[PDB]
This record gives sequence, C-alpha cells and structure tokens, in this order.
Amino acid sequence: PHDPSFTPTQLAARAAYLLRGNDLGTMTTAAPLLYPHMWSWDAAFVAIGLAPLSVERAVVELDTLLSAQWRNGMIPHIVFANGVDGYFPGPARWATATLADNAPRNRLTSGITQPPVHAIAVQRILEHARTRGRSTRAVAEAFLDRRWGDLMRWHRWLAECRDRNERGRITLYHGWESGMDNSPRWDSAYANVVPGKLPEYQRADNVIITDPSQRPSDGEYDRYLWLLEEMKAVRYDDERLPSVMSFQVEDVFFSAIFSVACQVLAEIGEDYKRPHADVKDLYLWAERFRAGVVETTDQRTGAARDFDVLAEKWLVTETAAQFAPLLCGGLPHDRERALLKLLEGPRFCGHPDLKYGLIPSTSPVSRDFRPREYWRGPVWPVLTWLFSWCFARRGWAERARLLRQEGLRQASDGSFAEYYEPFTGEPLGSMQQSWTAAAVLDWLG
Amino acid sequence: PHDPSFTPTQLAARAAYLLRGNDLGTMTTAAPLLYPHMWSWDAAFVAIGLAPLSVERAVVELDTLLSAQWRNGMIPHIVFANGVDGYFPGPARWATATLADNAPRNRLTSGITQPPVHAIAVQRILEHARTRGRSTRAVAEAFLDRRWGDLMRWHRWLAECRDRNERGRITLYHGWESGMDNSPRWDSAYANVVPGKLPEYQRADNVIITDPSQRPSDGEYDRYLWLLEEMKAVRYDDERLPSVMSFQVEDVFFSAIFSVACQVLAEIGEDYKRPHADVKDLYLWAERFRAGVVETTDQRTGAARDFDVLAEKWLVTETAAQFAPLLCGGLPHDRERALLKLLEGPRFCGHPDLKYGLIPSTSPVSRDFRPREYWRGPVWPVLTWLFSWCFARRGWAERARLLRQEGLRQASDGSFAEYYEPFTGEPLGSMQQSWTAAAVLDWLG
Amino acid sequence: PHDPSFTPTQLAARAAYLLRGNDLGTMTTAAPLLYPHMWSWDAAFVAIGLAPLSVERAVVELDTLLSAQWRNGMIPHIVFANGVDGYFPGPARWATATLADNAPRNRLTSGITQPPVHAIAVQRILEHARTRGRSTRAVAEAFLDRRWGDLMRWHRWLAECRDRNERGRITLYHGWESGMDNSPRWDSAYANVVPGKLPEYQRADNVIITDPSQRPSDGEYDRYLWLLEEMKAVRYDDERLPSVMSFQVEDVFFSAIFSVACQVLAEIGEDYKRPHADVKDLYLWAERFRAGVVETTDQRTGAARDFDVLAEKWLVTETAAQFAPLLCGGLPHDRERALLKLLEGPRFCGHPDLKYGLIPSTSPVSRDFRPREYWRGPVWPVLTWLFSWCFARRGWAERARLLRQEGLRQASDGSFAEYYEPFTGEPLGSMQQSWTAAAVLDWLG
Amino acid sequence: PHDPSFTPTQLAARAAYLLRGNDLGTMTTAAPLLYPHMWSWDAAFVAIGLAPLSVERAVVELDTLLSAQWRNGMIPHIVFANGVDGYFPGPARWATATLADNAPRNRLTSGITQPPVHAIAVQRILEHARTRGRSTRAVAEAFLDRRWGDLMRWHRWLAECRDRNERGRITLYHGWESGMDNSPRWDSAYANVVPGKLPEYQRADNVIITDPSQRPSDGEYDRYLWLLEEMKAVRYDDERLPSVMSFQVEDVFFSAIFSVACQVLAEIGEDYKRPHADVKDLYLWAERFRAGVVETTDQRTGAARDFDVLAEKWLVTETAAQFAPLLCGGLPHDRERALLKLLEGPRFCGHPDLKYGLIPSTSPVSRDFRPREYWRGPVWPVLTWLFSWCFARRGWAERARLLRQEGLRQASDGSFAEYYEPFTGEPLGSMQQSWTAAAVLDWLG
Repeated sequence: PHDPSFTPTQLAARAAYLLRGNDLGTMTTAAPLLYPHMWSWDAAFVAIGLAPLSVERAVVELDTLLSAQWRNGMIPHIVFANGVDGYFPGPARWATATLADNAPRNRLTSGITQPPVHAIAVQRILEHARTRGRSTRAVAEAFLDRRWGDLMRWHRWLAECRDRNERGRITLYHGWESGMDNSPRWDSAYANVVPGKLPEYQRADNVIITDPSQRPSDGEYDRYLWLLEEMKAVRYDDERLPSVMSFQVEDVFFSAIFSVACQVLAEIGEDYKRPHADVKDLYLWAERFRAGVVETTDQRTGAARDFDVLAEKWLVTETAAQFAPLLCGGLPHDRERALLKLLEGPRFCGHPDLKYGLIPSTSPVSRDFRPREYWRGPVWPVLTWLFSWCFARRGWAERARLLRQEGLRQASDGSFAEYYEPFTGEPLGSMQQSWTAAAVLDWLG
Repeated sequence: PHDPSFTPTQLAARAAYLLRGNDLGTMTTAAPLLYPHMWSWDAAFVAIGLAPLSVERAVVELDTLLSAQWRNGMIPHIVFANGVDGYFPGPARWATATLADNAPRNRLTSGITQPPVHAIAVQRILEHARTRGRSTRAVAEAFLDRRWGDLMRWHRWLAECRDRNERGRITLYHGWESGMDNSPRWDSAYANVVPGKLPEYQRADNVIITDPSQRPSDGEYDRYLWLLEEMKAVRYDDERLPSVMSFQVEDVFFSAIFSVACQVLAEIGEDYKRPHADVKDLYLWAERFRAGVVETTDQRTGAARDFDVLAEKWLVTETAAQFAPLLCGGLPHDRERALLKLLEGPRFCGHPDLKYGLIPSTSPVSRDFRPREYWRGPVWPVLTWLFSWCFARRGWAERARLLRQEGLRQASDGSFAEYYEPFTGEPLGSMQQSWTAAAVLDWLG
Repeated sequence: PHDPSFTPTQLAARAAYLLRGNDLGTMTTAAPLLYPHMWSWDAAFVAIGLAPLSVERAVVELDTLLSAQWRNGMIPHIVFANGVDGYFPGPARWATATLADNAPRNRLTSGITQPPVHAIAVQRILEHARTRGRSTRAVAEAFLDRRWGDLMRWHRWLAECRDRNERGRITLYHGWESGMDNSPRWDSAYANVVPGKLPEYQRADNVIITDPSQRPSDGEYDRYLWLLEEMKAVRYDDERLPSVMSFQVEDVFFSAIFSVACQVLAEIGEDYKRPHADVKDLYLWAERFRAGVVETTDQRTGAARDFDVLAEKWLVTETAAQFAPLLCGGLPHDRERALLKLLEGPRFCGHPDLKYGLIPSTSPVSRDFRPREYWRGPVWPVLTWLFSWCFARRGWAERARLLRQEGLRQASDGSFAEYYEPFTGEPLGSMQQSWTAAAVLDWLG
Repeated sequence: PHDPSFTPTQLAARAAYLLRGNDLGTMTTAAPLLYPHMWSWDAAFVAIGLAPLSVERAVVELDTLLSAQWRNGMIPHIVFANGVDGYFPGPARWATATLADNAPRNRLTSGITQPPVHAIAVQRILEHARTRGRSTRAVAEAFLDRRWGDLMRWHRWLAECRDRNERGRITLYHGWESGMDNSPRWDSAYANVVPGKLPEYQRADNVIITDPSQRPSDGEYDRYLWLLEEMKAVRYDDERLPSVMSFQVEDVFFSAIFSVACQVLAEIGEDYKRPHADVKDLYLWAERFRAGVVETTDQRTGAARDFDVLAEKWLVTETAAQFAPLLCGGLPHDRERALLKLLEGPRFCGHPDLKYGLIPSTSPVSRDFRPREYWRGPVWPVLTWLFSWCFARRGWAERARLLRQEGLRQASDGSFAEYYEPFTGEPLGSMQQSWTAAAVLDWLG
C-alpha cells in the first residue's frame, strides 16, 4: 500500500530464499529463466552471497566452477547445466565439446572467459569462516588446499595468454568477456566486425525479456554470434586467436579487476602459507596491471580508456568502466581527486534526475545513453557492490557506506532486478537475479 | 569465536535458506532427514514462515495439505512424499491406502489427525497479503474461495466426530494426535494399552537421532505401533474407534487450539463474506470448546487437565498443556491471574536454572521431568511461538514480547533445533527443523 | 540528499537527545518555546519516553506533576515553570494562586484539568523496571508507595466531581480540558459562548507559530479566555461551576481514556497488593465509563458522540474521537466491526490522498476538515501512539503494528513535529514536541 | 533478568541521553563527577558523538575548546568549567591564569597539551553535514572559515615546538599529555623524576573512584604534581621547558595520531579550497611524523617504541601503543604483517581469557599487566573506536568491523564505562564516560 518496501530482515530473508531457489544442486543459475546455467563471474558473486548462509555451500559453488576450468587454465564464462535448454547460444552452438582440445571432459562450457572476481569471493568466504569456529575454518582451508593451484593457473592464464606483450592489460576476443555485452565501450570495435556466412539462429533471450528496449538488437547478436564462428574455425586455440579474430580489445575494467584480484589472492597466499613463488608472481601481476590501467588514463580527469588492438586506437566513451583506476589504485593524488569528482558530479552519481545516488552504467549526459538498454545506461546492483567493496578496500569508508546505503534503498522493493532504470527506479532485465540477491546478502549478512 | 550468535538479518536469511532447502516442490518436509515428509501442524507453521517470503508459495503449502484431506474432513497428520523412505511408520505400515475408505486417492497419508492450527496460518497469510498489494491479495482471496469449504469440513469433522457427546473437548485415539508424542500427560493412559501380537518392526527415528536420551523408548513405540493395529483392524472407520481403541483421551491443549482456530476462522469468514451459517457454526464451536477447556481447570491454579475417557479420570500432570486456558480465554479473572502466576513462577518460566525465560514442556520440578527427552522437559520453539502469538491476541503485549525476545535469543545460534535443553541451551532433536525456522521468520518477517 | 530520513538508531538517539534537551531539571517542557512548561498529559507521555532511558527520571516526572495536584484531587493541565514567560494565558491570567483555594501552595498551576493517561505511563514505567533488575524495580515500587493514594484521589475526583450524575462520562468546562482545543467537536457548544467584558490580552502562541493556518483564530481565543473569566468569578469552586459555565460538554474520548486508565490502574493494584477497596472502586469505574462511552454510539456504525450538557444535545462530528469505544471496549460485536470499518475506510485511514496510513484528527471528507489547522485535520503522532497501544491491548496485534510502522515512517524525518499535514506530510505546529519524541522512544525503546 | 543488555536502538538512545546530560551549555564534561570539565581529546570524541545528533552543537563543542587555545597555538588538555570544584589539580594548582603569558584571558585552562585527534572530529562532522543538506553544510563550512587558522596554528605548534629537532616525533613533558597517565610506557622515565619540596595536596580522583586498584597510586601522583611545579617555575615558557623538566619523552602513539590528523586535515583543506601553503605544510607533517613513527619500530615485529629523551633510551614496553604504526601507515609490508600478527595473537586480542576480541591497554602476558589499574591492562572503548576508525581508513574493512562489533557487544550493558576489566568485562573507572557514549553513537549513528 503506502510503502512497498521490505525491512532489512524481510529483505535478507527473501534474498536467501531467492538464492536457494536458483540452486540446481551444486550450481546456482544466474537467474531463473533468462540465464538458466552457471555464469563465471555471477558464480563468484553467488559464492559471496552464500558465505553468510553456508560456508560449505559457497565452497561447493566455486568447486563446481573450477571443475569446469580448461586445461590451459581458462575459466569459461558459462558452465551449462545438463539437459537444460532455453539459453542461446547453448552447448551445440559453441561446440567446445567437439572442437576445443582444452575444454573439460566432464562439463559442457562456453569457449570464452569473464572477469576474475573469483579471488574476492574467496576472501569473503575466508572472512566469514573465521567468524564461525574451527570446523568451518577447516572447510574453507581445505578448499584452499584443493584449489589454490587452480586459482593460480587461472590468474597465470590471464597474465600469460591474454597479456602476451606484457602490457598490463587483458585482451578480450569477445564483448561478452567484459561482462558488459552491449556497452558503448565496444561499439566502434564491433563496427569492424563483418559477418560472413552466419549459420541461421533464433534468439532465446528476447523470448524471455520481450521488451526490445531492454536487450541488445538483432544486429548486435549477429556480431556476437559471428565471433563464435571465428573461434570455432580455429578450434578455440589460444595461439591462433590473434591472427583470426575480428574483435580484439584491451579491457581496462577487467584489467583493474585483475590487479585487485591478484593482490587479494596474494594476501590470501601469505596468510595461509601458500608457495612463496606464487605469492611473488601474484604481486608482480597486481603491480603490472595496476600500471597498465594507469597508462590508459585521461590526463585531466583520470578516466581510464579501453584500447582497440586492431584499430590501434584508444576507445573514449562515458561508461562506468572509466572508473577502473579507483578499483585498483595507482593514479597520482591530483588525478584521482579529479576522477572521484567526475564520479560524484553531474555526469554520473550526482546527475540531478537520478532516483538513487548510484553509478549508471553509461553517463546520462552521453549521447550513447539509453535509460532501459542493458549496459547503455541502467544502474546495476552488481556494480554498486563491486565499487562499494573496492572503495572500502581503498580506505574510503564513507564513500563505500553511501553506495551501500543507496544500493539497499534501491533493492528494498524485493524485485532483485538485474538492473534498474536510473530515473524512475523501474526494475529491468530479469527479476530474481542471483548476483543482485548476493549483493544484498553481503551488505546485510 | 567470542560470540557464536547471528545478527537478526543473518538469522532471518539462514531461516529462509533452511525453509527453501526443505521444499520438495509443493510440500516442505518438517525436517531434512528425521521427518522427510509433510506433517499437518508443521505445515501450518511452514505456511506461516513462508508468508513473508512468498504468499503464493505459502498458499501452495496449505493447498498441498488440504488435497490430502480425507473424505469425511479429517486432515491426516502425515502426507507422505512419493518414493521417500527413512521414516517409520511409513505408508506400508499405515495401509490407509488399502484399508481406509475415506483416505484420498491421490495422496499417501497417515490414519490419525493433529491439532487445528491451520486457521492461524491462514490469518497470517491474509495479513501479509494485505500489506503486499492487489495482486497478492487476489492470490490469498482466491485461496479462500478454493478452500473455505475444506477448512469448514475440517473444523466440522473435529466438532462432530471427535466431540460426539458435545463436551467441548477433542478426543484423541493416539498420543501422536496431540503433537506431544511422549508427554507425561499420556503415561497413565498408555499404561492401559496392552499390545497383542504386534507385527515385527524396526525403528527409523533413533537411527537418525542416535542419543537414546532424546527420543521415546522402545516400550513406548510398541504402544504407539499397537494402536495402529487397532485402527487398521476396523479400517479406520470413525464409528468403530470408540468400541475398539485402547487409548481414548480428551486433549485440553488441542481443544484450546481448536477454540482459538474456530474464532480466527470465524473472523476471516466475516471479513471475506463467507456464508453466515458457517461463521455462526464457527462461533458456536469457539464458545463450546472454550467452555470445555475451562471445565477441566483446577480450582486453585486454573491449570487445565486432560481426561482419560476409558479410565474416566482427570489426568493431572505438570506440562505446558496446563496453560491451555491462557490460549483460548474463559477463566474467571482471579483464576487466570493464578494461572499466569504458575506460568511465570519457579515451576515454569521463572525456574532459577533456566538458560532462557521460556516455557519448558514439562516442569523442571515435576518428577516426570527429563531435560533431554522430547516432550518430557525440553523447551520447544514451536510452543514459544504459539504462546507468544496467542498472548498477543489476548492483549498481553508485553508478555508476548518477552516470550518472542527470549525465543529469538535462544534461536540466535542458527541451529534451528527441534527443541532445546532447558538448562544448558544445547540444541536437541533434529537440527534444521522447519517450524523452528518459521517461528523465527514470523518473529522477524 | 536522495533520502533525508533517519535510521532507527539515529532516530532513537535524536529523540532521546531532544527529550533531555527539554528537561528543566525535574520537569520537561512540552515543546522548547511554544509550550515552555509542563502540561499534564504531555507529562504522562514524557514519562513513557523516559522509561527506556531512565526509570528514576521517568518517576521524577510524574512526581513533579503530582506535587502540583489540587487538594481535591484534580491534576491541573499546566504546571508552570518558575520565572518562565512566553505562554499565554500564563499564571497571572489564571490567578489560581490567589483565587483557587484548592490549588497547591508550592506550584503555579492552571485551573482546569486534562485527560487521565497517567496510569498508562505508570504501567510502561513498571514494565521497563521489571526488565531492569532489583534496584530499578525498587525505584518503581517506591514510587507506587509514595503516589498510589494521589493517583486514587485523581481518579476519584474525575469519577465523583466530573461525573456528578453517575452517567459514566466526564464533563468538561473548557475545550482545553479535552486536549483537542479547536476540535470541530466543540464548535456548536462554543457558538453559544458569548463573551461579555473580556480583559485585554495579547496572544503568544501565534508569535511562535506565525502561520495563521496552523493555530486557532482570534475569535476562538476570545471564547477560550472568556471561560477563564467565568471560572475565576467563582474561585474555581467545583460546586459552583455547573451553574455559571457557558461551556459544559461530556467528552466521550476523555471518558474512554478514563475507563482504560481505571482498568490499567486496577491491574497494577492487584499486582502490587494495593488496598482491595481501591482496586474494587477502580474496576467499578472502568466498567461505568466503558458503558457510558458505549451509550453514546450510533447503533449502526458504533461511532461515539460527545454530548452538550447545556443544549442537552448529542454532538455529531467526524473526528478521531468517534473511535473512543475502540480504546475501552464494550461495544456489541457487530457495532465494533462497523466502527473498525469506518476507521480503516475512505473517511479516515483509507482516504486515498493520505501520505501515511494514519488517523487524521478530522475526517478529510468532513465539511469541517482543514489540513493544517491544529485539531481540524492534521495527523497527530500522540494519537497514533495512543491508538496503537490501546489497539495492542485489545489484542489487535496487526492493527497496532501497522499504526506503529506508519507512525515511525512519518517520524523518520527527525522533526518530531507536533502534527503533520495529512496529504503532504509537512511537519506542522511546533518542532521538537516532547510527546512526539516519546512516542518514537516507546515504539523503539 | 536473563539478558541485561540493551538493543541497538535502546543503546543509541541512552548514549545520546547521557551526552546531553553531561552538557553544561557550550561544553560537555568528560564524566559527570570524576572529570567535571572539558578535556581536550574527550572534546574531540564528544564532537564526534554529537555529529549524528546535532551538527550545530558538535560545532559548538570544538568552538569552545578552540576558544581556550593558547596564544602560541597549544590546545591545553583541560578547559575548566567556571565555578566547578571536585577535580584536582584544579585551576588554583596550575596557576596558568597568572603564570602563563600564553594562556587565554577568557578561559581557565591547564598548562599542558593532549593528542591532536581534533581533525578526525572535523572530518566526522563534515561527513554528517554533507548527508543533511544545504543548511547544515553551511554550518560546518562556516566553522571551517572561523577555525581553519586555529587548527593550523594547533598543528604548527606541535610540529614546531614539540618537535624542535625535526625528528618526526612529538615530545611530551608530562605523562598526562599522552592520555595514558599511568601507562607502563612511562614507568622508567618517571622513576628518574625525583620530587623536591612538593606543596601539600589532597587527591579528589580517589574520593570518587574509591577502589584503589582502579587509579594511580599516591607515589605516582607525587610525581605528576612535581612536574607541575617544574613547569610553573618557568611560567610554562616553551623555550625553557627542555632545560628544567625532569620528564621528557617522545610519544610514538601521539606522533602517529598527529600524522593521521595532518593527512586528514590536508584532505579537508583540498576539499574546501584552503590556502595551498597550509595543505602543503600539512602533507609535509603527515609524512614527517609517519616516518618518525616508523623509525622507532622493531625491524622484525614492527612494534613502535617510545623514546626517553633524557636517558637517550628507547622505551620497550608491551602496551597498545606498540601498534601506533598501524594507525598512520608507512611500515614495510613484511613488518606490518608481523605487527598485525602481534595485535591479533595471544599477547593481545587473541589472548584466550579475554571476554571480548578487543585490544587491552597492556598485554595480559606483560609483567606490568594489572587487569583493573587504569592504563595498565583494562580495555578502553575510546581506543577501540580509534583503532577501528583508523583501521577502516587503511582499507582493513573486516578488521575494523570486528573491533566495532566487539566494542558494541561490550558497551551493550549501557554502563558507558571509562574502561572494562579485560577478562570479566566488569565496568571500571567512571560510569557515564562521555567518550564511551560517543564511540557508541558513532558506531550506530
């Protein structure tokens, strides 16, 4: 009636209820119907949301993801649930099971990767487990014994195979690998993608989300799906992608995440007496990718740019990815103040028409802005959580607190929406999105 | 470490996580392994715990229970999950599917009943739904349209077939129907139960709860199972039970619950324009069973007595059932003050060695008291919730608040135990008990 | 910013801060400037607000008020702070210090009374005290020893001298005695108050509240001050008032409060072994005023009417006072259901334009409704509190909870306003009103 | 009863109640009786406690303290309340009003200083103000205009006159200047303080705190009062003190606080466009005292040592002061990990007998440990607050949260004790200590 919002305990309960309801047994779908499988960075956030509920189950979630890790160390961005249809492109379209020599034998996966937030989830599990007593600590420590080597191979694959020239930035061969499918970041790179004979297909996502304004266009999907054909043609061989892919970009937000994840994992390695050589490698990558992020930055505002490897051009756009350097640190004092000022001012969090004091995925004042259209504008709870947690790690306690507070206010409708209209607060995308519930559980758990 | 307790939001989240994890699809088990099926009054409490999470799902829970209602209106106390073993006595032992003309054709059920808390659950669903907007109200109202007639037949079966002499008290033919299997209330009646040739059997409950001190003895189970043979021999025919059952008691706590449920359902019937004749019948039963409860009461303390129909003897014991008249009202002012004084004084809630200010199932100062032994002493969260809610309905706001507060303190370990040791607070019985989580969700939802 | 509301902990802190700030030492002013003295029922609510902060200091507040009790038992509605100006009519205008033979020697007081909510304060103090342990229980019990007789003398003067005919309704000689100075309730009785030669005066209330739309008019104050002259002329003699006063009305809301207070004080007397004859009188008065209230109600809707004793005429108006019978009980079942339907429906809490689900002081559909004008429309937090507490005492747990939740939502701005605009929620009247903070403290304390 | 703790809302309310109760008008006493005046760093913490209640009043508190600032910039550690006795040494014993040419004309003050936590208060005021809207931001910004110069003069006197050699550590001439009067830190410097003819005196502190185990000894007060005589003899002349004082120590904890304060005030200056030269000085001092602190640490464990300037000797003791470098930063990575391991291990927060996971003022395994004796062992809520806030500023979000959670658990008794027994949790020292309430208000405000 007069106020449709939930109290903190009611909201925490519905968040946990949601998360258990998306559990298939050993994996959690990223949403009920739109994403009926395990997505890689979603699964790290699900593990974070599970840690206040069951350390054992949170560990299971990462165990399931890491059991799908490729032989060369890549964590694919989708681990498909057996027998489940309703997401396209599904296992048959990817054909990694028949074409990818490195794909796991016991799991169906996609053929591309996604950002390495996984060490952050590991840290949250360890922190929860240390508050829960000896037996729970044992569970978390046993997971480190089992999986430390796999997490290293994951970070090592990114540093060695997606940063071949040691530039300190991660090359993507698909926009899906950024986690921001249709970001304006990738428009000029996608304009150079020219599909050949693209095998017929039928989208599934817009059968579930029928409002065309909330999802990418058919033309975008044509390009998404053609890049799959380019990878398939070389059997997903790492060595051949630089020669054949029509899409090759350095992703500065992915890179900043990687810098933070390496430092987090390095600290975990020290605390739990992992091999010194590993910790040394992790610190080395943390510093290399921090520097690689800073090298992209605008000299006036500190804003980070992506880089189009094929066009050899800095990609200048007005999305939340510009704030990559706030995540990993490294800007000189004066430029970081400039970047925080851009973040808080009227092009982003301080825009006068915003319902909440939150970061829109694209600036409302950019010509690229579309208030409903996926990564072209809407406010994403997963980004609110990531910025808030990284800001607290920088020591910006009040800044982190304000993002968390506004994020809880936006989530208090209980829709657990994928993303929200920046001006009206209308829930968009899939309802009951697992990583939105997990953001809420962490903020309250 | 220094404090093992959960915060209110953490506790609400783990409670909801638990409840969803016990959901088989359309029914919720009463516990993970000890009770791997739907129990009747457990299911009313599960519906209460689900109402803050999903009005639709709470309604489903009662729909599933009412679809197992017998043709004469009895709600059996177990609706068995198809294919599930591990509880004894299971469907084969009861044989209601082959012997009971009134048993439903599409469900496997037990052959006995359990207390009618169901209207209370309906009230909580309606109250939640009225705070959630038109579409949710529609869901709750549609359930009333579908099931009002079935709830009436349920109350009518109790009033007509378990109160044949219109004494205002409910006759039980099995201690399991009281929900307090091994209460000292039933010891002298069970002493008159003499098993004949009892078919061989093997207990399942104490394979799961192996500590013999927490469950009934083998001798008790021999008597529990023999009464099944007496019912089976007459094909569970209502008309023949008075002639053949070795166990026939009037249960004053069940009766007080029934008086309250009739009044609650009558009020619901008025609010939602149900047939006047039904509402009139409900008020008539509410008054008859209130009076029947008061007639049992001790002239000095107000304590309610059960009645052994076969022995024609008042059953005088010191259990929490003595406080039946506080639930339904009706004592003269002076005797209700006496009864509250007994409740709060040193034989019950004010006993000096109690960890919490809560009602033990048997008085610690009774010779019958056993601190670990099921209904012989332990503190039960389900009873804390029922007394607290009934006390608030009497207008005793502070008394209800204090019970709720102590109950949340006891539950804050997150074990969601079936019952608790009264002195040490050790969790006993099954962990992850659904109606304990539901008590917590209601108190916080 | 985006959300200027306070959290529960911030709101509780600021409420306590305010209350201590209005403390002159042994008395708390009702507001900092508009009401710079102790008012009688404000003092009862202040004591309720202090009980979670300090039982000792809550007890002092009632001790101070009763030290001003008149020799015949009347508690005057204002106890003036020594040396403080700024409220008119002040002590020189009342002249009780020289005219009133019953007024106390050691305090400057007014010459009229106010509603007897004091017993409710005493109950809240006792409930807090019993949760604080032995030393604090001693404080509250010693207060009962010191002041039980004065509280009896208070209730007895009401029953004997303001209900001379034993009608079970309290007679008032001034609208100020109802606490609802300019309620539409009193308009037709005030229209027959014809002031003669009224000594010159200058208002102070509208120097502090300058917006004329929020206070009574000059013409209304002329009548308020004239009744003062009629009282002074007979030296405030109880025996003379019914022959000279141009204003004589039976106040059904005051009467309902009195019935509740007697029942509450009777129960306290039974708990703490007070004289039997006092408890017996108290129960007798509770019943007599319960019936007197019921006698006034519309036999269809249950709405309570005031009565103009001089016109010998029932006063039919649409204010919150119509709901008096919900406070004290006693209506036939059908009549009370109809009155609840009036409360919850579109003439009161269900009005579609209300910002909160709260009771407006006057029905928005009434010809008399003024959304800003004191008791002619605004929502009063003190009434929300009283209705919610009385509702919980009737056993209407959800109705009480709903009012409390909306009241806290309304108070969450931290203005602690005297009253609020019903449609926009604008804080009106005085800011920093002591009984608004006390309502918040109790709902959260 | 069973649980005598307060809820968060009750605790926040009582904390605010206490703080307003210790307000004399423009200053708040540090305790009601033991410290019946304004102390300098207590006033900083009081301002922090007031910021959620009233930015205007928080600003008044710092205005009052700075109105007592000495002409050379020193903030004295006591500003005496006019006409109040009961603390010794009082203003007649200090005689700054006649001896001290730099002492203010309008205030009676002490003649020594205390740690510069004031900038942190200013930051908390500003953060609260920016969440309250335009009018409240104006108040806080107008305070910065009025008082920026006085805060600069404060930091500059510390840097120029208590660090004459530019060593990056603050020199003290009295143990009272450290805030840790009887810390084992100062025992070996005090052993070389040989009082000559000391004028007769009578302690007041141990009339109010009568238990001798909780306060310093007579022999210790003889030395505290003797240093007073040495100061008075040179009329508190900065230029003369290093030639006469029998007590001269570099205080590494005070020094760390100073480095943090300079960095915090530098950032404030950048945000509010203060003179560039001031911000530059402030950053220079932050760095210089950061390094001065690091210079003192054990190269293996990181523990910070004080320095006795007269003995020319590092002071090695096991108190909470060893953790100074965690506040300001600057340690090499390995050294800081070792110091954190010392903090969390069995010599401090990990000691197995501690009731709470909190930092004891002296290590329980130290020969010097006394569990009741002021700074020789007890747990101090003001230190918990300072460590938790500085930890959060380092980006150690979980470490800060853990301290805050345990601090609130400890404070939940509502005693607001000065300090607590580390093993049993007994409240010790003064009850109703203003900076203990302020820590609670901030952690919940």
